[PDB]
Amino acid sequence: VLQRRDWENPGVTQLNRLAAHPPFASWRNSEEARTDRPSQQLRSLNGEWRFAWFPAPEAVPESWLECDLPEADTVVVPSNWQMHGYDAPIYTNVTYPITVNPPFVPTENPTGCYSLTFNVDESWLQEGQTRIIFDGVNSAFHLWCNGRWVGYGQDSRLPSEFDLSAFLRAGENRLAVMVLRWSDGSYLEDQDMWRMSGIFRDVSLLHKPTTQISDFHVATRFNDDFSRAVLEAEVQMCGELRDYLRVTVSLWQGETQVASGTAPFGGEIIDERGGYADRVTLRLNVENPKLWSAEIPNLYRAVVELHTADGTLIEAEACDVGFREVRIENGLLLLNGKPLLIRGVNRHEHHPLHGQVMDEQTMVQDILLMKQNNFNAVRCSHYPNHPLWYTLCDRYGLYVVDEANIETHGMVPMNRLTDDPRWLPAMSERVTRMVQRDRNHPSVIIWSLGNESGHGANHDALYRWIKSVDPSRPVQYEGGGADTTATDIICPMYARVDEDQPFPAVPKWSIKKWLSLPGETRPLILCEYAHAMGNSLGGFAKYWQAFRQYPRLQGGFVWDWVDQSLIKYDENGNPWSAYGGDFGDTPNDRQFCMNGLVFADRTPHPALTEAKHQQQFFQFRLSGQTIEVTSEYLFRHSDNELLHWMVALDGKPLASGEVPLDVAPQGKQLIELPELPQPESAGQLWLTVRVVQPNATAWSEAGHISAWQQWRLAENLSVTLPAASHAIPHLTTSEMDFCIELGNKRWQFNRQSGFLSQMWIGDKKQLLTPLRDQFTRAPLDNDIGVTEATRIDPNAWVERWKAAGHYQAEAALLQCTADTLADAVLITTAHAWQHQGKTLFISRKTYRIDGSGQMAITVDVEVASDTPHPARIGLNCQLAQVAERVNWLGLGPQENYPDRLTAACFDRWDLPLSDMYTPYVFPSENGLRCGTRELNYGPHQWRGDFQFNISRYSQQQLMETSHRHLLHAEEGTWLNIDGFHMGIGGDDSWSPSVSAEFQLSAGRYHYQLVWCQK
Amino acid sequence: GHYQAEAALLQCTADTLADAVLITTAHAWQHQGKTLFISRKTYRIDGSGQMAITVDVEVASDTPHPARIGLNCQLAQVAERVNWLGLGPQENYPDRLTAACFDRWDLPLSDMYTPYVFPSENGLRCGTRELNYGPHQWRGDFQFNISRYSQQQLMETSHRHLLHAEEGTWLNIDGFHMGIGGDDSWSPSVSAEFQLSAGRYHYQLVWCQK
Ligand SMILES: CC(C)S[C@@H]1O[C@H](CO)[C@H](O)[C@H](O)[C@H]1O
Ligand SMILES: [Mg+2]
Ligand SMILES: [Mg+2]
Ligand code: NA
Ligand code: NA
Ligand code: NA
Ligand code: NA
Repeated sequence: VLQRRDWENPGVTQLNRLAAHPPFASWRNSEEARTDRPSQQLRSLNGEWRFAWFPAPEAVPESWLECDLPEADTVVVPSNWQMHGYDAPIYTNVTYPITVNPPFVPTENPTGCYSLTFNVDESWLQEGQTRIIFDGVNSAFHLWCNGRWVGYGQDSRLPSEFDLSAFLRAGENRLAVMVLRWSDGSYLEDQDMWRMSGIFRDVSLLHKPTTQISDFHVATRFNDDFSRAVLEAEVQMCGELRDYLRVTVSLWQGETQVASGTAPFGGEIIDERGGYADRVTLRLNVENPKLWSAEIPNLYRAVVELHTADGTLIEAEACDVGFREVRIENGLLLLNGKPLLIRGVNRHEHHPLHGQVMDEQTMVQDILLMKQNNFNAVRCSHYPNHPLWYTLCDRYGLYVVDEANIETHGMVPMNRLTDDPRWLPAMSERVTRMVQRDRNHPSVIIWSLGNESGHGANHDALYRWIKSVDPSRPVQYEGGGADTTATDIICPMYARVDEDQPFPAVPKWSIKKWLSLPGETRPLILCEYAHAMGNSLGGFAKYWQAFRQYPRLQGGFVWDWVDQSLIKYDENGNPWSAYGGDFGDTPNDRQFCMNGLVFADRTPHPALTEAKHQQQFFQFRLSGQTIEVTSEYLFRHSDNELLHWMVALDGKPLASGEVPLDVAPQGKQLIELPELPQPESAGQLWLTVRVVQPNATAWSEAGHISAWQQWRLAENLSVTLPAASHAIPHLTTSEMDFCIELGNKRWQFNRQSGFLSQMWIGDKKQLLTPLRDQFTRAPLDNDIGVTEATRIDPNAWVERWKAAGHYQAEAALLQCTADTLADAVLITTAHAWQHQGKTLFISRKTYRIDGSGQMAITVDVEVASDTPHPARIGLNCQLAQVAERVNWLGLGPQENYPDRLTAACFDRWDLPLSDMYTPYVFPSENGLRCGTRELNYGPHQWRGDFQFNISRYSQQQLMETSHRHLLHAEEGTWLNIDGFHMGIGGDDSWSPSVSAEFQLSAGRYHYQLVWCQK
Repeated sequence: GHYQAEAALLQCTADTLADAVLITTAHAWQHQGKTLFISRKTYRIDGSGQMAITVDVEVASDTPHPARIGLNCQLAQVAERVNWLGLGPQENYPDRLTAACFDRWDLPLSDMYTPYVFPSENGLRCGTRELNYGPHQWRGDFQFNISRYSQQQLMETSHRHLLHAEEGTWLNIDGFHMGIGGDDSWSPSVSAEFQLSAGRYHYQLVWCQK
């Protein structure tokens, strides 16, 4: 066993492991099978096991086989032993966490010894078969029962089952499991995620009778209009064949039995030697089947009864059946004859406290949030999931891409193993045993051959295997250029909408271009797009405009759902979010483990609302007073929807109403708005519509908003000249300052710096740091990319800004004058920002302080055309006051940026100061709000047309601090007011991704602000 | 009412600074009670004889995007040559300027007019940083056309041969000019990125004599 290193042999992936099959429970009562109640024949060993850690399997004491080690501790199972602290979890993206020397792994190979002492009743051993099921063991294990070696298993993400019948005794038994962290299986498990280990999914014991249902497959086929279906059920048995044996497959809609078939064993002739005597195929007619989709997840219950002709039950198995057809026709992916639009997300199995152990609550939380945010699909990135996931997807309604546990990203080249026939056996089992397990789940609509393993001949073989075995689902795979002979769907990752990326051998064409390449006919659905790392999803709207305009652009899966951050604790025992390198793990890929739409605790990032808005199922158009509503449902009518509409003048409500929605799938409804009264006062009328769900569903609460849109209506421009003031501001001059006085107010301009350095209301300072131009931002993850101090990526935005001296450019004064006017004082300034003799930016300003106390600031900036376009053009200052609330007229309520503001609505928003900061785990520029006409904070009011963020954290602190938990609130409030701000990008996070129309390239910029007190 | 809108003065003030005079104006263009455009300008005249013009325009969001945002006047001078640092030498528009090259161009006045058989706005040059004509020089970042025909005559005249040189020279200087389109000529064809929809517009000029 130590002799024979099976964990270093890709030719050995298991020993004595039983055949894979769909979920079993071996009910002995038909009614219990029908209702899906617990089964007495299926026991959970999810309790406290004994555990001990060793640096290598050579260090495991032989005594551990027969007896418990006193050194061992008592730990919860399922678990990852890294989450218990026995050794460290490693975060690496591409580079393998071990030396690349297949089939070999390190001699120092962390070994987890699990054991359990448990009871078996005599009744389980008198007759029949007792098997143990390990749903998940990472990454390879040897199993012993009562001292005796049972078997061995690889593949971390599929159940391993072993017959214990001959090993057990009635009463006290002991299981011993030696789990190896590293194996030859690790070479095929190089997914971009925390590398962990252990018995991390359910362990169970299953009792089956000797004469048993050993396998069953459910197929549903349809006539052209889906008014007729045949359910075909192939059922296999093990045990001794007998003439009196029968199978009954019955189909149920709730408590109504809809169809039933009974036959003895003995299939039709197959070839010259006969048929399968151990198999039967039952076929049931179903008239006007209720069809399954993510829109309406209609399910039936199939009960599979093995019994005698006279009617004694032997055992029953069961599954949920969803009637649906998935096919590709004329280059379109069809579900029930209708072209899908995939509103998808990739989802890793990750919990911040429990690692890679999944639980029902977290699973359900995820589904609810997904459906609540207009997602209809999920990709199992990048392995078969916990078996309950598929059940939940079946029941709530989500389309699933089921993906084999094969990723060889770190090989050179990427297909070095997948093109090697010696690795085909190992690969084949990871595909075959997934299909055998999951093939009865209606939620699974597409099979995937794995991820980032290049394109090798093994892919082509395994592609064809699934096509033979299961014609009911398309097979996709992205490796080796996303349009190879091993995929039914063009499935690129991070291909852009309009921009080609012509990498040699594996180009990523513009998705619109890819579709029409000579000879290309297939549908395109991105397996990964819109990399949601930190402040991201810039340009998301561009994808959806394209998905909606192009039939064959059928959507994609966002990368990804949830940040893979883990909880650590400080000296005060306070929790914080950790990423790569925070466990002494090295090499690592730092914050790249965090790419989620939600935080690890399932709190949303601002990007989620942008995804919800773009993935809406109702589209809107306005013509005069008529709203046109178009449904993008393919199957359901809008029978739990009403349209609320509201017209407001600069945030002030003027009229509202509601109209029920009554839209056929793909249909249109016209809504004529009543005559709206004219406003007296100036300003812009805005129309906002919202789709509300009056009733609760299985996935949402009463009053849930599923869609919205906004339009500008009439605008009445202000022509009224403000009331003339009788006071006139007084200018006081010193060598160091221009001071302006008006009533209880004072303004101070430093003549050496050229900036407003202080402001007084009554006697009190308003500024802690003078008002100064700013052209930089604390860099986003998209700005940073894959650059490092030891290995600069000169193409990354941050590195371009640094090398050009944007971050260390010092303001030099060119002009500072003061003129007294009739009813105002005018300060005129000019500055140059230079780096090593090169003039980067020029800023020319006037400040006009009139008798009404208002300060008008006009700013005109020049940006050298050959310097990298700047992150922002605006001002910043540190205010002295900390106020409770922030009130603004502009886009909100949530964080929004120029290329991620479609979700935001224009209105009057009022939030606590803390909501104006986004707690990204890796800190950066954040909390900006665009299209803002008025900002209110304490006694201050700023007016104009600007973008702003406001918080207790300076841009400097944000860029200097690598974790949110190390941030400290600074004195006062940092205000950044921008005339212009660069896009955030996110098409990917390892190359510049900000689109040209969102780069600040205009050369000359102008903005104006009015600063006053209310 | 774009063609018949009349200016209504909102503000006209003068200020003496240390080495300059500043004129501040604001106008509203209106049609039937509706305000289409607001123009706020400053004119800063210094000791060097330069007049700096700042222009800030508001366009009502429910009025159709205007063809241009600029200034015009009829100059008394008739000069032989037009000299400019900008895109040329030929007529060019925002959606048709890729062929034009940035350089120093010098043409006879009649080359700054394009004799389309059916007369319309014509002879614009974009991306112009400096324009010279007779005793005048304009600097900034603007589009212009210059000819002996007013926009009014061009629009009222159906055939090129019926046009007559007006007294002096008509100068149109635009901070912004709408695309010309052409995908077809029977439905609107100016693409959205070339429509003047920004709502608020800024441009600046310096008028002087060399
Ligand atoms: C060139 C590398 C950045 S590969 C890139 O890394 C990402 C990091 O989140 C994801 O894992 C993507 O799937 C992968 O293609
Ligand atoms: Mg092996
Ligand atoms: Mg990878
Ligand atoms: Na489409
Ligand atoms: Na990642
Ligand atoms: Na930082
Ligand atoms: Na004409």
